Amino acid sequence: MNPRPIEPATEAWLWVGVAGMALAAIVMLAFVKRARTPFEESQAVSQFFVLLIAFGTYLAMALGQGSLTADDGRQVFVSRYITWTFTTPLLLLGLATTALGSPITRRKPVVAGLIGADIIMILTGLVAALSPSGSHEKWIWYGVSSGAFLAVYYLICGPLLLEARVTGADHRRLYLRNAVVLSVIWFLYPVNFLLGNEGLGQWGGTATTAIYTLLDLASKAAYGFFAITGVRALTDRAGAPALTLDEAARRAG
Amino acid sequence: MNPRPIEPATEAWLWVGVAGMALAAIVMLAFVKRARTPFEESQAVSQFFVLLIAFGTYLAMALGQGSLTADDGRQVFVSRYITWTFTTPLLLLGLATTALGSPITRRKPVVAGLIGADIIMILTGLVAALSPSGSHEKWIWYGVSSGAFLAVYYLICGPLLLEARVTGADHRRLYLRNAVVLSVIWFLYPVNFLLGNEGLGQWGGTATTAIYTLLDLASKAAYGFFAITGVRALTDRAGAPALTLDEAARRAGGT
Amino acid sequence: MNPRPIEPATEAWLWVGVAGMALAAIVMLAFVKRARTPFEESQAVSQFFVLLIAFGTYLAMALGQGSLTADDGRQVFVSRYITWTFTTPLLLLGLATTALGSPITRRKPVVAGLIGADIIMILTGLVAALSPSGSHEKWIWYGVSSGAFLAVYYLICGPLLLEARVTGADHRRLYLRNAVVLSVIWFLYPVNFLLGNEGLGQWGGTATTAIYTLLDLASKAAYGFFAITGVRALTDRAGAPALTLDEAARRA
Ligand SMILES: *C/C=C(C)/C=C/C=C(C)/C=C/C1=C(C)CCCC1(C)C
Ligand SMILES: *C/C=C(C)/C=C/C=C(C)/C=C/C1=C(C)CCCC1(C)C
Ligand SMILES: *C/C=C(C)/C=C/C=C(C)/C=C/C1=C(C)CCCC1(C)C
Ligand SMILES: CCCCCCCC/C=C/CCCCCCCC(=O)O
Ligand SMILES: CCCCCCCC/C=C\CCCCCCCC(=O)O
Ligand SMILES: CCCCCCCC/C=C\CCCCCCCC(=O)O
Ligand SMILES: CCCCCCCC/C=C\CCCCCCCC(=O)O
Ligand SMILES: CCCCCCCC/C=C\CCCCCCCC(=O)O
Ligand SMILES: CCCCCCCC/C=C\CCCCCCCC(=O)O
Ligand SMILES: CCCCCCCC/C=C\CCCCCCCC(=O)O
Ligand SMILES: CCCCCCCC/C=C\CCCCCCCC(=O)O
Ligand SMILES: CCCCCCCC/C=C\CCCCCCCC(=O)O
Ligand SMILES: CCCCCCCC/C=C\CCCCCCCC(=O)O
Ligand SMILES: CCCCCCCC/C=C\CCCCCCCC(=O)O
Ligand SMILES: CCCCCCCC/C=C\CCCCCCCC(=O)O
Ligand SMILES: CCCCCCCC/C=C\CCCCCCCC(=O)O
Ligand SMILES: CCCCCCCC/C=C\CCCCCCCC(=O)O
Ligand SMILES: CCCCCCCC/C=C\CCCCCCCC(=O)O
Ligand SMILES: CCCCCCCC/C=C\CCCCCCCC(=O)O
Ligand SMILES: CCCCCCCC/C=C\CCCCCCCC(=O)O
Ligand SMILES: CCCCCCCC/C=C\CCCCCCCC(=O)O
Ligand SMILES: CCCCCCCC/C=C\CCCCCCCC(=O)O
Ligand SMILES: CCCCCCCC/C=C\CCCCCCCC(=O)O
Ligand SMILES: [Cl-]
Ligand SMILES: [Cl-]
Ligand SMILES: [Cl-]
Repeated sequence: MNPRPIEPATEAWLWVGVAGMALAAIVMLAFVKRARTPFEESQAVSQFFVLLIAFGTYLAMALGQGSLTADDGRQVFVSRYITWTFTTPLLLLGLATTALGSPITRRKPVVAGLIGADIIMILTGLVAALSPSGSHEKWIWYGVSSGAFLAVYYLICGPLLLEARVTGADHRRLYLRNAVVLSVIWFLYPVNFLLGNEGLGQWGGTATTAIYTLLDLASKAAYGFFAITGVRALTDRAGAPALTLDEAARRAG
Repeated sequence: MNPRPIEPATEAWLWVGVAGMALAAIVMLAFVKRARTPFEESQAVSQFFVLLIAFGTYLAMALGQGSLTADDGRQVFVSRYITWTFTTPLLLLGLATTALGSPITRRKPVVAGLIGADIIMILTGLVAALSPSGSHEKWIWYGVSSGAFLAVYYLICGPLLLEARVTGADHRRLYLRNAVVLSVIWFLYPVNFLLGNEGLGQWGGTATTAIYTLLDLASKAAYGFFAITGVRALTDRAGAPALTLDEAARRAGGT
Repeated sequence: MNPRPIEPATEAWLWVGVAGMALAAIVMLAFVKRARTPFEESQAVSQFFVLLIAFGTYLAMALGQGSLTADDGRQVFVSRYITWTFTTPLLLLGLATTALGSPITRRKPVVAGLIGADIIMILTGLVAALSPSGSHEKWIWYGVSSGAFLAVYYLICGPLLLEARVTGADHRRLYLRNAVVLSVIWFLYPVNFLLGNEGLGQWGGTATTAIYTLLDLASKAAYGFFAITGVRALTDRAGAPALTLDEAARRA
């Protein structure tokens, strides 16, 4: 995997993604080390691996090792799609865990369907990104990926929201708070695809890479601390032990 | 991923897989929304993602984006094997939860071993499909894949069947009714590989693709609706609630 | 996937890995059949699939169908990295199952992070192996992979060890027993990477493939029977039933 040449402006935006995800992961690891309940531990570990994998994929892209040449000649950062397949289910799992508790006590096949529809969304998106410009198959997969996105929206706004009301009041508030912010940020992703050089090409590759970088920092770092502070607040309102799970394990032995 | 040329008769068989898997997945999604028990919901979304993933892989193949050329020169539809790795464990998951209930509360290692033996089968079958024609590497991996196939057969007819009767008489009948149909349909897959153009070459790639298409429609759409109506009759027999899972969550969430 | 020829001395070491992983997997399947408790059955089939997948990857490498030509010109056995991504989490699953029991009823995200950090380690190690020799990118991913290794060592020596003490004295004794032997053997893998032909190049591709074979044989076959013997001894001290789980299912 010899490093590939990148435009200076594009590589600069990728290094902003590296430094952003690295710092956010370090702070998010603190929420892991200080988790007090299984719900707080699951949410913390999920968010941390979102940032940690995102740091790796931006390091791969910045080092010129996360892109290849499509058949039409464009440069597609496939590493971004590869890790999106793993980070975006962890984000959605956080929503489903908020709505159904940790460990998941009910409606597990709707959680698996959430992850499944999301993984399909990314994978069919990669195919649309690798399809040649101006081709019908490029937008057939775009509409296929958008249909998976619509089903993720439906599960978040329909079944999973119905179960949030069943779980509890504070779980319903946190879920609605986190599901709304996530849904607004994620909506801009197909907009960048449609207008970036992975689609209609209204703006070039550097702008496309920059917007994806800012969206990734928003959906992972900014939203992650937005969500992990709501988890911590819910765990405070729920009256959690003033003890980490590790400290509770040390005293139980 | 620019579309690669495909023989017209082969492309025609791929589209009948697209139309069949697309209509089957839409109908199966109704079984998901109508689910009333955890067992009914687990079985429903499993079959739905079986049909849904099969739709996309036949779409990819029909669009000329689901195959590559092996080093020996043949055209291999690798997309089929790629999604087979995910749709065939979901089918067997349905058998596992029919024998052990949903959620699976015991014998999880035998379910993971079932899924694992199945993934090894498809993955090693891909290597045999990409190995050269008339080589020994092809039939070693064909032999390895057949070994994992026998492991699947043993787990279905052995420990899982022994566990089905422990769950109950209704779960035993459903399991034995669906496992027999599934096992008869799945046996024809290695026969097609053996005689198709990714094996000995009794028939060409068009006939091979056609047989795989029909076998996929049978094992996924035909068997899927055969199976999922069995799990609905089981819930009806056991007195299932008059409310779906969503409607039950709406009652317990409304005020 | 047409086979690419290998050095006969290298292919010889690969075929001894096929023979070793096959022989261990057949015996380990006998432990699967004899499983008496859900804990004993979880460890058995986990260790079995470790040997089985290792048999297939050495078969793929021995047949000349599991290597790659990196951009810099070297030959990398990517099949080994591909299956490492699956077998190494199963090994740590055994330790995690030893510490928390089967099924895992608590601290599930610490097992997922254990698996997650181990996967990142093998994947970033593969990227390090494919990166050109004598380049900064290779050793950037080597350090990144080494950091994921230290996370694995931290979780094993940290929260999992504390949780093994909570599960019971027999599980804590078995956990420390298998965790120390696993940790010592795994430490030798980055040593072979650093000094082998996918690193500094102290020795060529033949010695690197031979050491990985010996290391895989030791960490999977030798350790696997060392671990599964402690698993059966643990359930033996627990007075485990003389019935297998399948025999219990037939009677019930
Ligand atoms: C951290 C990464 C995140 C939150 C990624 C989000 C990606 C999406 C919501 C996907 C968007 C796409 C479509 C719905 C259509 C095709 C193009 C994609 C993949 C950008
Ligand atoms: C929907 C797809 C299904 C049910 C796939 C079934 C595939 C098999 C049962 C596998 C067959 C193979 C062998 C047992 C040996 C090697 C060739 C294969 C992969 C066709
Ligand atoms: C059966 C296979 C086993 C136990 C593999 C273990 C592999 C490791 C502990 C990984 C070692 C690596 C590093 C820590 C840094 C980069 C090079 C690696 C991948 C060999
Ligand atoms: C270049 C040297 C620095 C290394 C770069 C980053 C290395 C990646 C390290 C892995 C972090 C994994 C932490 C997982 C612990 C989870 C805690 C838990 O689950 O309770
Ligand atoms: C420290 C945590 C690291 C997390 C995992 C790292 C994620 C990136 C991993 C490697 C992605 C490589 C993608 C390259 C695909 C082929 C394109 C090419 O290089 O030619
Ligand atoms: C290449 C396409 C990849 C798609 C990945 C799909 C991920 C799995 C899809 C959904 C599985 C849903 C099955 C429900 C599991 C219920 C668990 C149970 O109770 O048994
Ligand atoms: C050219 C445009 C083609 C349009 C194709 C439409 C794509 C539909 C995508 C699949 C949605 C599947 C997800 C359904 C939710 C699962 C239900 C559940 O888990 O409970
Ligand atoms: C946007 C959500 C609905 C999904 C619809 C899928 C495709 C239509 C959306 C954008 C495509 C833009 C117009 C391009 C059509 C083909 C013209 C071309 O080949 O360049
Ligand atoms: C042109 C591409 C876009 C076309 C619109 C596609 C619409 C598909 C949207 C998803 C439907 C999801 C319904 C799933 C029902 C789940 C049942 C449940 O478990 O509650
Ligand atoms: C949410 C998006 C808001 C609007 C953002 C618009 C961005 C426009 C930026 C400049 C357009 C041209 C981009 C220059 C990149 C050239 C690189 C290339 O073409 O390969
Ligand atoms: C609430 C969600 C917020 C999402 C933030 C990301 C959306 C807006 C992103 C920035 C728009 C402008 C992009 C920068 C263009 C200049 C890049 C360049 O061409 O050099
Ligand atoms: C580091 C770059 C950040 C880019 C913008 C981040 C996008 C916004 C992310 C979420 C922050 C929350 C925004 C406002 C919360 C409103 C609360 C509510 O919805 O009730
Ligand atoms: C089971 C439902 C089946 C649905 C009907 C499927 C119809 C398939 C028909 C042929 C597909 C097109 C074949 C490609 C030929 C293109 C050559 C040309 O147009 O010149
Ligand atoms: C959203 C509804 C449809 C679901 C689609 C998701 C299922 C799988 C999608 C397509 C898989 C494509 C894999 C083919 C890549 C082969 C590589 C190649 O030929 O170059
Ligand atoms: C007909 C040729 C046979 C070749 C034999 C060699 C191939 C072996 C293939 C995989 C064996 C899979 C074993 C899986 C059973 C697991 C046991 C369990 O989970 O309880
Ligand atoms: C205990 C093992 C039971 C299984 C027995 C079947 C194993 C078959 C072994 C492989 C035969 C491969 C033949 C390759 C011939 C190579 C000769 C050459 O060209 O150099
Ligand atoms: C080669 C096989 C092609 C398969 C495609 C045709 C689809 C199969 C049609 C329906 C199968 C229904 C199976 C069980 C019927 C249940 C109806 C009922 O309960 O009354
Ligand atoms: C051509 C591929 C699509 C095939 C569609 C097959 C349609 C099968 C529809 C369901 C018929 C069964 C009615 C629902 C279950 C009733 C049986 C029962 O509850 O006991
Ligand atoms: C160096 C070439 C070796 C050739 C193969 C050697 C085979 C014998 C090796 C040891 C296997 C021991 C298996 C233990 C049998 C357990 C039987 C029991 O008590 O249930
Ligand atoms: C019983 C067997 C179980 C193990 C199955 C897995 C065996 C190994 C799987 C595939 C290894 C493929 C290695 C990559 C091939 C590179 C050749 C190339 O395409 O250039
Ligand atoms: C090349 C990939 C081959 C397939 C990889 C997947 C194989 C996994 C096999 C199953 C081992 C799992 C053992 C069951 C442990 C669960 C019970 C527990 O966690 O306590
Ligand atoms: C290509 C990058 C590969 C990344 C490896 C896989 C990453 C897995 C990371 C950890 C999984 C998230 C842990 C969350 C625990 C949830 C369990 C629960 O429901 O309580
Ligand atoms: C120069 C220093 C290099 C350091 C490399 C990276 C070190 C990583 C070490 C392990 C990090 C583990 C973090 C886990 C947090 C606590 C987990 C818990 O017990 O809940
Ligand atoms: Cl990512
Ligand atoms: Cl499929
Ligand atoms: Cl391995």
